[PDB]
Amino acid sequence: DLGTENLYFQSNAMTYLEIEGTNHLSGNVTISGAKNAALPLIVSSILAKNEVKINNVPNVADIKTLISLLENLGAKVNFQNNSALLNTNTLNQTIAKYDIVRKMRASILTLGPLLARFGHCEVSLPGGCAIGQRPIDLHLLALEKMGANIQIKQGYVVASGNLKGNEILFDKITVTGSENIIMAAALAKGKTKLLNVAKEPEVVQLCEVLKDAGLEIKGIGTDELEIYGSDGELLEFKEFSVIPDRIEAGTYLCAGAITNSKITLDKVNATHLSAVLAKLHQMGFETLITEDSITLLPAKEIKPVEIMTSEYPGFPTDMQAQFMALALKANGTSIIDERLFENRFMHVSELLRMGADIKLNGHIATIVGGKELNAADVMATDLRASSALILAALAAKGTSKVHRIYHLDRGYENLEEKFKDLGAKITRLEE
Amino acid sequence: NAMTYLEIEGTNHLSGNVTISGAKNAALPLIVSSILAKNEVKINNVPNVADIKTLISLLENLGAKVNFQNNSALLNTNTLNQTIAKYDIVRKMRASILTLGPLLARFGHCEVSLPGGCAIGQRIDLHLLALEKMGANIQIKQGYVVASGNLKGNEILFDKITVTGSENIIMAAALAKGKTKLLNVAKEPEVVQLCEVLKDAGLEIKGIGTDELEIYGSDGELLEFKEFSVIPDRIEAGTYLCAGAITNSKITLDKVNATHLSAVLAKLHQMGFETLITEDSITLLPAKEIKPVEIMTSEYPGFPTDMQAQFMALALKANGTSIIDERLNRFMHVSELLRMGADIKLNGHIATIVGGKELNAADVMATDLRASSALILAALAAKGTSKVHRIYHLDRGYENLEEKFKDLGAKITRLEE
Ligand SMILES: [Cl-]
Repeated sequence: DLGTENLYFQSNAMTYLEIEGTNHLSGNVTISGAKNAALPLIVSSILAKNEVKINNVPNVADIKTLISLLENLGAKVNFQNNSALLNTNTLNQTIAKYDIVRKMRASILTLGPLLARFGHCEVSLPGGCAIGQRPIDLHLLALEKMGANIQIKQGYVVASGNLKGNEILFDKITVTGSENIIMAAALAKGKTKLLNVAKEPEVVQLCEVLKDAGLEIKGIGTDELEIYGSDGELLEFKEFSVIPDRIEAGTYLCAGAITNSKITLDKVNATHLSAVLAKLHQMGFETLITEDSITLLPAKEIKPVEIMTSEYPGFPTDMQAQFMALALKANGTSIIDERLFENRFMHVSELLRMGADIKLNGHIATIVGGKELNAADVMATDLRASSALILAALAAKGTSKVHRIYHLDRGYENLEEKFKDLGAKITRLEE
Repeated sequence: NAMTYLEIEGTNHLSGNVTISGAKNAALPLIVSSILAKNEVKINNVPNVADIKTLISLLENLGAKVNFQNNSALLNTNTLNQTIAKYDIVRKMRASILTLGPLLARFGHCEVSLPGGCAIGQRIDLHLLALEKMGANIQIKQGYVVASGNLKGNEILFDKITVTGSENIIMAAALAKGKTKLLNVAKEPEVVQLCEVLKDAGLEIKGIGTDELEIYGSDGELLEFKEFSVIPDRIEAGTYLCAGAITNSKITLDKVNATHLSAVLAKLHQMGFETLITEDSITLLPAKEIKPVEIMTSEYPGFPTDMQAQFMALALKANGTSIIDERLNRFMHVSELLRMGADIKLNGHIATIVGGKELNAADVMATDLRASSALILAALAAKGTSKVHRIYHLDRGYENLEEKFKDLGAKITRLEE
């Protein structure tokens, strides 16, 4: 999911965003291709005997890193105008100790395809693996069910053996684990049956592409897949476009709502935002869909909302912060119920400095909307929190300053240009 | 000194007493807290496990004079010198980040290795943001944290309930300049003991046991510690209770605090097992029929996620359908129970157990401590002789685990793999 280290804290070379508030918005914003779909779709070219064409690919750091890793392993690549060309005919793995760190982070997606196609694969134990403990993120248990022999012998995890189909149960709903095992099953011998499979549109596209490429797969879109493996034979890929970034789209919608403004989104799929559109409706905003486009209409009054995060197709945790920001304008008390898994409320402290009335009680945030928000100097954290602070700034009185935008820039390309075209008064300055 | 495994015969019935050890998760922060003591600190009822020894040895490497025998430790950090703590025994230790707070606060800077911990993908760490709010300058070069600056009191909000974050910031606030206010603080008994010890040692602290603490920092002045015993290990206790329940047997636990297991005792009651408390001891009585249970994990004092697996194992003997609702892995033990004939179905984050079916013995691979506990329990109730491999997480969590089950009557034996 993430392609580099904790460079967030390195604030010697850095920039920040200055945003003036209380400006009505207007116009159109084109939604980019989903970063989380593109990553597994690029890793999937490991399964293609021919040239793979992929369109609507966001030009972000993680995409570039992945492409460069495949080049280092022999793949012939090209990437321009959000379109990539992949050919893994010459792909070969390198000696366990070559591109060490790059291969360790990408192993959550590449481990499966590489072990399946090439019969073996080595990944380095991260720092923090006490004698014995194997990485639980890799789905090592899953691959063992498919006949893989796994061992820890020189500071690395060494997987080997020919993969065969089997019934595999996911201990928890995992987007990357699903994608990693879907690609392993694709080349294994015989039929694989996956249970408790993530239903996210990103997983669905992966399956659709493989199906379109000749693989027998049933249950697409459900939590239970049946895959008839090609028994080592690579597939004939066909050109396709990466799906629109539903989170990015959700965030532009909240920008239109929090400023209580008419705006329109292009190159967007409403079917992937069901839960989000329903909540915007619960808050008084009418939605209007015309295939690849969505238009948001202002509300008479912004009404409070109750949100509980869950796995797709429920309300996405990746939109929780943007809705907390919008709930600040609602005429009444809102409630947001989150999962105690990876902070998730990093944006709260910074909103308090903008005069927000927010109280945390364990995993549940109570928002008392109505107060006028005041501008402030805020420190952004993850992508999620970063989106929320920009939204709050657009509705607050005065000029705000959003610092530490490292996670935001690695998540979205031309972010200023899009807000600028919608009429927002945003400018980047040197820290 | 190679890998070993456990061979367990499906027991018909247990009986006797089991003494509960001191909580490893309390002991770790309490040992790190001697960094805040100007004199000798005495700590009793300390479990003899790998993480305890490693931590003691880390403090020795930094200058502290130490000793550890018969579950009792002596700590004196009068000679604690440098705050450079970047070794590999420390890198692998998950609880080592607990030292960052005390060392930065007392000495003005420190270097510690990022724990990580087998995960490929990592977090922004919540400890680091918290210390920045207290004026600290943080930087990451290589896989180490370089912290510096003088700490000052401030109002700090925890983005999520975190046991170690709380402990780490409670110790930092203790020596910082001025008043600190902590919000959304974990209420676990482990955090509570830390606060009690510091209060007893002369620190002005209010709200102990609640989710909101108020700390008046001693502005660099160290505290006078008083001798104490680490609290009993509530998870270990919960696990011996499930052993007694899954074998539907009368057993008793000693050196245990029932107040720290209220949610767990309530569920055992919901399943037909009578509980009987007498001072520091609990006695479990068999049920006429084991009844199904509905469990939802939550923050203390609710049902602990650290007992969820042991209850899934017990639900296999219940006459009916049970439900366990978890936080999004936490169900790594499910696959191995299926090979013992269990009827368990996962639907996202909710497991449905259809108890009643007879469990059969099997050759299983344990994973984390949680899963490891569950497999031993299932083995005791299954028919035949099971074999539980990969017990490295179990041995680092409990000492003389065989000896305790043996004394309760279980047929368990350790063999070389
Ligand atoms: Cl108090």
